[PDB]
Amino acid sequence: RTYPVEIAGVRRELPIVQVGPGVAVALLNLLGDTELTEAAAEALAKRLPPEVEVLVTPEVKAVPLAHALSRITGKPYVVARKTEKPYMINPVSRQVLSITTGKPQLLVLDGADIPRVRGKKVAIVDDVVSTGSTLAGLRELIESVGGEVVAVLAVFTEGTPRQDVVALGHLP
Amino acid sequence: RTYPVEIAGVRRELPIVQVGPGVAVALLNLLGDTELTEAAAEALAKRLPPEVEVLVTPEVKAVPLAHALSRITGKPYVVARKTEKPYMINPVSRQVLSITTGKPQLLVLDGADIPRVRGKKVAIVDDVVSTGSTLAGLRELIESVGGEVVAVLAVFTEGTPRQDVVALGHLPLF
Amino acid sequence: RTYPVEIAGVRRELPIVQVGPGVAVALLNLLGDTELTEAAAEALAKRLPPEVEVLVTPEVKAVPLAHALSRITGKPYVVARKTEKPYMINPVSRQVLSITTGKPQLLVLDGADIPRVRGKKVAIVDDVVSTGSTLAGLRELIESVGGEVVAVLAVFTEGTPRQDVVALGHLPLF
Amino acid sequence: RTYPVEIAGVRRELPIVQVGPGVAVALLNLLGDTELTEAAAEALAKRLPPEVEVLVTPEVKAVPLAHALSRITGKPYVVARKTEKPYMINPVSRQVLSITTGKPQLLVLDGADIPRVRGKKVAIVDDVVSTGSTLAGLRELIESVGGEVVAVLAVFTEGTPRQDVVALGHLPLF
Amino acid sequence: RTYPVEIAGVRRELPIVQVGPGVAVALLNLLGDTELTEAAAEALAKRLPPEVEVLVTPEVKAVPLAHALSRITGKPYVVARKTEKPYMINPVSRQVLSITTGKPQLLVLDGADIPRVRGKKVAIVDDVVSTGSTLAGLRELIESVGGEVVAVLAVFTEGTPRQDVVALGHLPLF
Amino acid sequence: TYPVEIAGVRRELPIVQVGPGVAVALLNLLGDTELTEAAAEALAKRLPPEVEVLVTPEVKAVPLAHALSRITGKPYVVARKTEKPYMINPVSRQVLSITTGKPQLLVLDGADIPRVRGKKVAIVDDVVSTGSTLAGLRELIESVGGEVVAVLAVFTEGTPRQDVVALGHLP
Repeated sequence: RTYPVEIAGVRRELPIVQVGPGVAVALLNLLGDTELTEAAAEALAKRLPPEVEVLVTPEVKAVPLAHALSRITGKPYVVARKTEKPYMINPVSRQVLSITTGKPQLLVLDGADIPRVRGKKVAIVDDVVSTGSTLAGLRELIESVGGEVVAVLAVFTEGTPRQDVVALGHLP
Repeated sequence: RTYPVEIAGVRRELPIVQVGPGVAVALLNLLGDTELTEAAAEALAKRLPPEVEVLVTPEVKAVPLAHALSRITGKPYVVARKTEKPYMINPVSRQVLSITTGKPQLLVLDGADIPRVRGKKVAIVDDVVSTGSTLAGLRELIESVGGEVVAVLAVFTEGTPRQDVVALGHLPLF
Repeated sequence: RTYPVEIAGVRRELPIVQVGPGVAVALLNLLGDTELTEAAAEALAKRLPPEVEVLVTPEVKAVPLAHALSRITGKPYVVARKTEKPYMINPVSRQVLSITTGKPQLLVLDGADIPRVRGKKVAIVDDVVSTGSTLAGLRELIESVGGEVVAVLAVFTEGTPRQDVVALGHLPLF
Repeated sequence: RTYPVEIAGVRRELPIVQVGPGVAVALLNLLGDTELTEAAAEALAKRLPPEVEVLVTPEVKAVPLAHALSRITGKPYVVARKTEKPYMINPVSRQVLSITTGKPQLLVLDGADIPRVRGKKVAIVDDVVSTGSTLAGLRELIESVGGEVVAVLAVFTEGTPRQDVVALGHLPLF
Repeated sequence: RTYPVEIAGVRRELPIVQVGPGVAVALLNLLGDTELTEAAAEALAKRLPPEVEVLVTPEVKAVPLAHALSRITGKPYVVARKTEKPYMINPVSRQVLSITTGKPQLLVLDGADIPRVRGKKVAIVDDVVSTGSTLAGLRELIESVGGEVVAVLAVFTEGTPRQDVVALGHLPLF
Repeated sequence: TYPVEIAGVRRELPIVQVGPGVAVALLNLLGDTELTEAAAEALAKRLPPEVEVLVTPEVKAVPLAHALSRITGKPYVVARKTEKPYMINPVSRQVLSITTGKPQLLVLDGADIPRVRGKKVAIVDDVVSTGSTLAGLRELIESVGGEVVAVLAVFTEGTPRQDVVALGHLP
């Protein structure tokens, strides 16, 4: 049915979704929930290890997180995408860098974004850091681009990965 | 090379791509850019008709704007997508709405968002209204739901405003 | 996935649930939707003969259409229920009028609403006229009490009446 | 026998019953009574705090009250029920949220309705407030969603103020 | 000792019965007078103001008047009594409402009759409307319950009464 | 409770004991303009032409006898269960009485006595059960000067040893 969560005094009741069949897998949904998104951003900002330089987030529903967390902390963010995007082999998102992921997936940073991360202490930022699957792939992408991953932050964790995170909560 | 725009005292040199025959407009990418997004939203916030009750966009580079517009305006926002998104045919983002487009496109509202937009004075917000071949279909998805588009907002118009708009500048085609 | 419909101006995308193993629907309820209720009621009031003196609905969630139709038109409305609803074996209400249905169900008229029906010309009001498994029974309480049914009004139908229905539109399967 | 009252220029003599054993309670039934209903709605709409954005009621007999109040205030209403309601098992009225309440009851709030309560300042509307455990329960339900209760309305407070309702009259116990 | 009178062109000789010789009550009886009741009711029907929904008479000799008036006019009528009548504190004639009067009497609407009066435009019907206590008694009983008295119909008036009327003539006391 | 039919018109006349017992279903014609009109036109077929005048007792039978009187075109007369306003002063003539097993003690108002004395009479009522009034009334109509050729009604109740070729029956 539905799963209780609250972040910094904002209460919600997430719908349990099936990707893994039957289990208690809460759906997080920042796209269109401004009040959740800032309450997450305020609470995650104060966990942000001091002087960190650049935030990095993969596609879907963390860009309102990263923006709002970017706003609070005066620090840029970068959106890697789950695919190569319109106008990439072009002068507009010029020279995309790609790598795979174990469960077929393909994380990519715009070439225009590599100079904001290279040489920098990177904080990876995601709405949910789940199995630890795309995370390892993401980290090596950044480390092949120049970047030093210092801190990973999220709204929630889910299950038991090989990489540690800074979340408020945890979802089964 | 690199077109110079000024948006609420924000100089950004936006990179130029040719989608038509030779003609070329700069692509706003509001994703990496925390400063432009908040410049634009504060600007656009002043020009929202007070009687607007909810903001709408498509998923891509623009949702930084609708969020920033929602924060300052107090009014919620709703994100249409180019497809039924992963975890949309699942027991969760269920019963999605769908239409098609004359430009190569498709525009979906999630079923779980029809309960805002229903009977509501809607304002479309996008990063750039191009042809706005997307824009036509957005009004037909919104109106589908029971929605009442009373505004159409963007950081930029391009070519000219295809149906009735107010924005923050117009973009040429190099 | 969804079915568009409309009533005098008011268009809605209605989700396609399923009740049983075969068919789907289009789901309609008037409960938290004021505007569709209002637009339903005035439109149906144009199709009310003046000879109807009272309006009978069987449970929620048609009561907002019954409430509104009564107001615009001026004539009373009566809510039949699925059970002996309280406080109805007491000095307040007593002596409910039951009847079978099939579906496995009861249709009850409060004792104090036989006077609102007895001697009178009656219009059944409902949201959707599905089969009418909860309708011919309705008739045979109205008829028992004293009322004589001269009109079925629903927002919607599913095949065509079975028992003749003035309805604002029609709804397929899947 | 029966207890008199008047509500906003409408006179009624309302019957008595065993709610508690001896303590004999006035019965207020806005079902079927459009005039008492609509006279109440108008005189409670003037009392409404303007920053209330949505109305919520437990079951009938307040959906006449609440729809009416949606009409005249021009803002949505939502309807909790005593059970998960058909649409129940095949989820479209999906993922319903429940809370128990210690005078044997579920209050349940349909899943389609949480995008309407969430982030919204809310007012409860009842026909008759007394226990204050159903209402405290409803507060627990609303708050669950992301909602904020900022006001309680009713026709009649009864006994004495537990939670501080903004009523029209007030009832004794007989 | 007799009072001649012409009522809608029917001639009668009313007996003059003792209040006391001087103050001479001339009494009309309709119990058994088919020609007069029909004439009087056909004459008052052309005089019924057309917002009227229901007719209410006090107990006694006035019901052929009310009957004959409901029939040609096409709306119901109610008969208040002077005492508790058989089968009242039961599930039959459930829960009569009361009030006393000055001039020697008590007045009682059967509970099964308040649904036919509640929220309606009532016309009072009597054979002879006279002083005040009995009419004002019936007025307060009507409006207790939720009726609005919008007319007072009668064969005669008498004195020049405490309330205001449409009638076929007027009676002194000699 | 006990559902009925009177030439179309259907009703649920509700339960209350005068019997032990059982559960008796009151008619009151005072409520219902349609039923009365339905039972009066349906009782209007039954009348003999030998009837020239209708007589009742107080209860719920004056709407009936009125409508019946309207369509047949013959008078009706009402007798009263008890005393009425100013019944020893001039307006309301004096009793003829009988004391039944039922707690009852009945009267007529001889204002009407010229309308009966010499004419052929018929009784109408809303229920006939024990027939408490019946012989008494009939003796009052003897006492005056009229012959009772018939005892019409809406409803027979029980199995009245009287000839009440009615419209229907109740337990």
